[PDB]
Amino acid sequence: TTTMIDGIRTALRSIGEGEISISAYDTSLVALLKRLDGGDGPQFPSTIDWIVQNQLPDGSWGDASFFMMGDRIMSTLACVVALKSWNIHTDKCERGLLFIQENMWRLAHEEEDWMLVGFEIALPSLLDMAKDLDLDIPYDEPALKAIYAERERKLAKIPRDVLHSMPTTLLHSLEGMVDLDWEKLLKLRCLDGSFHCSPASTATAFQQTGDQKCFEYLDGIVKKFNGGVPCIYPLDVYERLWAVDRLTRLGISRHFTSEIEDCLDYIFRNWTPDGLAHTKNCPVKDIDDTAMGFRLLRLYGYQVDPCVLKKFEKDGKFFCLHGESNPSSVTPMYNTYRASQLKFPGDDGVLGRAEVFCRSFLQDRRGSNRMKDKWAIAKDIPGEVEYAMDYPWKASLPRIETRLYLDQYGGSGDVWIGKVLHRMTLFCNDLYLKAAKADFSNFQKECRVELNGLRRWYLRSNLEKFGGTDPQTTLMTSYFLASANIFEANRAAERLGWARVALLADAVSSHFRRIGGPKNSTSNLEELISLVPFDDAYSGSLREAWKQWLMAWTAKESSQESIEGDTAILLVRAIEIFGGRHVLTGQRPDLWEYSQLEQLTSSICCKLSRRVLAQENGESTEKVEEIDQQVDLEMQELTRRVLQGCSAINRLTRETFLHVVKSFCYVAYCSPETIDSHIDKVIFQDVI
Amino acid sequence: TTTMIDGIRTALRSIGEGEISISAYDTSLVALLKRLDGGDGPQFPSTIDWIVQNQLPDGSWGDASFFMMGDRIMSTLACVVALKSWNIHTDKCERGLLFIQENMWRLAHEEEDWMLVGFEIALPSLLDMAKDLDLDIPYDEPALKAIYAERERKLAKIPRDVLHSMPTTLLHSLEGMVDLDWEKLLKLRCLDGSFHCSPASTATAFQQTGDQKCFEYLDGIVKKFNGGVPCIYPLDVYERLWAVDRLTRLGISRHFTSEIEDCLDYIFRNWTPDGLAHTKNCPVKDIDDTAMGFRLLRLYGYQVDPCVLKKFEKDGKFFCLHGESNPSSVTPMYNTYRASQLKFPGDDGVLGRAEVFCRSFLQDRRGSNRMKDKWAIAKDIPGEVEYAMDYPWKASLPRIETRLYLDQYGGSGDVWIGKVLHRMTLFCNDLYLKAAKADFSNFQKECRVELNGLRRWYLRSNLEKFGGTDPQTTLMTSYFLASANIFEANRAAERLGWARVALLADAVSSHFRRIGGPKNSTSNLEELISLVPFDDAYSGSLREAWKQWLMAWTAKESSQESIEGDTAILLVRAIEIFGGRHVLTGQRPDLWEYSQLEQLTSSICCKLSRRVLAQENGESTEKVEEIDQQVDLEMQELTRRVLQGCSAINRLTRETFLHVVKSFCYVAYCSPETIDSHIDKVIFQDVI
Repeated sequence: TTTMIDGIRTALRSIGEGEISISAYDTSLVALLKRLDGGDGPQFPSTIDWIVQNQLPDGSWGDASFFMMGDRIMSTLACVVALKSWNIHTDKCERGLLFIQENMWRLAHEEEDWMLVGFEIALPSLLDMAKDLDLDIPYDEPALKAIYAERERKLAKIPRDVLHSMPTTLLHSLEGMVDLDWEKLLKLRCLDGSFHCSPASTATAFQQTGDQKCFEYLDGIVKKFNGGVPCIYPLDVYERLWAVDRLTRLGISRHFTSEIEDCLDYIFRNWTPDGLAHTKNCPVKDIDDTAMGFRLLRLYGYQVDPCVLKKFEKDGKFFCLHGESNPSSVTPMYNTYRASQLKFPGDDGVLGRAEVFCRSFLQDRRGSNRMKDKWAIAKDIPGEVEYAMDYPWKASLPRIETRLYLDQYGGSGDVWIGKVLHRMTLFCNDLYLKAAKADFSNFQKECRVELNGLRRWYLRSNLEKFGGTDPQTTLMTSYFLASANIFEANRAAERLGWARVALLADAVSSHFRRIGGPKNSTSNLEELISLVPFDDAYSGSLREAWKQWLMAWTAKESSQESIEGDTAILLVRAIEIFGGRHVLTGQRPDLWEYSQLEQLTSSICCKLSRRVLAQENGESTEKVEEIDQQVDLEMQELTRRVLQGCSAINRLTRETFLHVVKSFCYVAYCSPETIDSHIDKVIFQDVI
Repeated sequence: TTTMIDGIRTALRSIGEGEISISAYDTSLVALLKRLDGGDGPQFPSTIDWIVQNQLPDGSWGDASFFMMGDRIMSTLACVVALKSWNIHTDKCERGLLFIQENMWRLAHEEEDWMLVGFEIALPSLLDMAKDLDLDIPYDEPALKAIYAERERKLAKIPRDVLHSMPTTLLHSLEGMVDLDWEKLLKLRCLDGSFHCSPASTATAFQQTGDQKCFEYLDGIVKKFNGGVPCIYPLDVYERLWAVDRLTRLGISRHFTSEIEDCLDYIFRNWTPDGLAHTKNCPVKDIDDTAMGFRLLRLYGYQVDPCVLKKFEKDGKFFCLHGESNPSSVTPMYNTYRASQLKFPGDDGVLGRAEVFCRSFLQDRRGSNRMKDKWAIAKDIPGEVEYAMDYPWKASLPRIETRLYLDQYGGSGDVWIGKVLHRMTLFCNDLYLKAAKADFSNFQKECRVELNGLRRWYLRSNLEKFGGTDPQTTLMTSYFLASANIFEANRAAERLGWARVALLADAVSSHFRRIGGPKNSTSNLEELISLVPFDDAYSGSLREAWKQWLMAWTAKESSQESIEGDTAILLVRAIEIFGGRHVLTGQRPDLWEYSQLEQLTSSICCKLSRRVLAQENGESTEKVEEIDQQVDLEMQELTRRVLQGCSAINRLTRETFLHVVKSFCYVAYCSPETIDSHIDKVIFQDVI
């Protein structure tokens, strides 16, 4: 119903600097800082109160929806050391210490990459702080020795001055780091004095330098939460992109266009010639957010250039980090290859290079269980990434994608890896499922009835007097092609018109093939168009377009012409007439653009038709590859012409062309045994 | 040009109580009244000044555009007696007296009915007042004895108490009357104390009774003229009707609709259940103004009832005066018979009785020179009244009437008879000629070019492959029928559409007759409609109506049906489509009215078609009279349905039906030898 939509809208108008689950680990360090003015106790007890409030039934601390030793142990350690250092509420320390001691051994049995960032860097400092309290603690553990060895390895791996000159990710986790400067390192924080926007690093920093820039930041965050802090703040750009991405993939973006373009122009104003980070001011930038923003901004008529990607290339390779070549995960390259589809022909080839590198890197590991990310856990990655690597941009239909994603969006059941298991709900909410699924279900139920309506219409016209193989399957497929490009209820007019004239042209093409052609013509077929229920105004235009199509049928005879582009042009003209829209006065650029679009469509149709023709003759595949490249070029070109926010022509008028061409390419790029499958899944196979 | 139109409009918004030429005769009597407060001189010298200003080159007084002894003599008499009674400016009396004396004899040679009202009644009192001055005056004249004898005759003809009880016209001219009461006669003046709204009677009355009601009236009129008074005042209703009558007959009423309906509702508010007079308050009412107002009010959607005419009927006769049966003139009965056309069937038969009585009274005297009125002189009455008695309401076309009237409207060259030769210019102006003629001329020049346009179109279509006798004359007549019902430039769309589909239907009817009928059908004629240049929206509706007409052609075969009403219904539908108008939601009354109109049209067409059919077979004329009555009844009925100001349907939508039916009746009620005549006169024969 609507209430979900309205709540989501109002919550979406209220985009703050961030919405993430409040962490406890960092709060514990916040408690460790005393009162500034030589006070008697800690700086802020609100954190303390928050801590006492949320003692687990097993005394632990952390998200209950999951169970992770490496994180529970650190949360418990930080809490117990904080409260007992300040020597208060010792009973809770006792309550948790039993679980601590009895769980001390489970750590040796963890997963491969489920290893928190600097996890082996804080834990040493953790037990160090502990040995001042020095309770009963089995410090004796080979796991401790292993992480110690890795500590020494990475310590021998890191420089001193490059570390003191070049701002790197290590500044995110510097508290477990020692043996440092405070002036050469002083300037390597963010615009707000935060080091990598992480509160723990800055808190430990202020512990050794009273720069008010850190105090004001922390005070603001603790004064905006009143007990509790996250592990990273803020995440404006991150959530901004990641919400609109869902709302596009969830097929509900039809309603929130205003707020959508609001966050869009925000990102645009904050766009850099160098890349993007989770926040506006973080100097170090990564590739994944950059690519995602690139894709989304292009997809809405914003002029950007992709040579910014020339920073994440590594001399014939690509690595998500700028300066670090570590084995990347699936998601960054996934979004990269995705954004690598909408290439405009006037752009540098870095996009193509990244595309081929990415597809190579992905297709191999696809067959195995390599879909495990190092920094997030979702419901089902493999299916999504597989379909993506399967159905290119030119063969993508919106409804089938949203249907597939309806079982691949996890909602709340996800977690995000950081220094602690955190989760965001602003865009990982679950009411999104209710809204989208209700919408899709009613949409299905509407398509179901209009289907039978069209069925009885088609039977009334006795069109099978010159039918095909069987009218049922083909009429189903035809109406499906229309329904898949337009799902809004208020356009069933254009929907049914499309389907009807499609069936018509099919019938007459069949009849013409069966008799040989227009030399064997006998009947007045320019009246056959009347079989469509006509309005008062929509009559004459259609008959004119129909006679035009017939004249084309005449002229295309005796030659080696194809007969497809004619049909596509007829289709777009008719869809427009049914949409009841005109063009304006027609300054020369306007009709120039129009004719350009039409010529592109006709050419593409002829080309891929001939390709299919050769495909059926067992032709040598190299020819198929040649023709595929050929259609690809003008495909890209047409897309660029449709996606220009500077166009003088209307928008819907543009996307119509896309609808038709995508329909044709799709139906020309799959066996029916998949088409019917998709058909039943989207129509008859019901949700909820 | 426009300036004439704007001046006429602004002058028309300024309708005063009256606009008539200022008389001098009555002013002379006004001068005769002394100062009220025992003053030293006359009451108002402004009249005197006015008099001295306008001494004629022959010393006389009166309109110079005409020369009438009976009036010049009285004006001169009144002036000389006034000025010399007050013994001032005697030289002017001498200057005029020579012409007076030398003209004293011409009076014996006047016209039959060119005899002013009470002319023989004031002249005796005139010479009576003179014999006090008693200058050289040949009182000896047999003409004086004749008018004296008639004085005595009428004095023996008039009663005393009926004259003292019943307000009659004699109260208009009572100054030459003596031997009277002043109380029984006191109440027989108008609402304003004026006796018959004439200033002379009231002035002589105040001379013998100082009723302020007369003083204020006269003061107002002399204070609103500052020297000079008319012979009758005011004339609000008179001019109100007589201006809009012209503006309707002059074919320019298209522009002044606001002010038109303003004066209309004025007359309506002042409408009585008893009749009308020249002014609002005159108790005695006459028939001519009543009938004229009746006609004009009905012609604009105002509900009135005609039993008010039962007052002017004289036991099987009609006489313009209520109570006096004197030999009437042409004009009153003329307007009466005119108003007697738009009879609604639900009305009493007094209209029909008056119609037959009037036509009988008129047709006889038509052949002679009986078109002389007793109270006005115009340019050419006979032609106008003849055409009126020739072309009934059902056979009246607006353009031919306005063209004929363009040579029958005299403009300023007219005079109006009263106690003195007076003239009004508010509605007898001459700039009306400039405006109307310029309009008509440009209209002609537009029709001339669109004619050649349609000619070349008709030739382009090769329609003569199944032509008629000769395309030229018939296509001319067809386009003429359209142009004669619509002359506004902005409707050439509907004009040309009408003409084109008329030619079409003619062609196909011819082809069908020539082959025998739809059994011998061979070609797809429901495509023949495409030969008309179609717009984007106006296409489908026309093809639908065309196929409807064809289906009618099919069904009407093998029967004794006619094939005309179908054509008329097709015509109105097509004219409407070209006009680009719809009906509203269609509450039941709406479509009820619609269907009613359509059924009426079809029936009338069939009936008069069959009548013409019998007419060509030398059928017995009584059958023709029977069928004529038959069409007449439903003709009246249809007219009543069109002329209801209470209709829920639009106006133009209504008058369209009238246009078509009037076209059909007209073309069915005249030899072509008159049609072509009218055609050349209206199109090629140019004005100015």
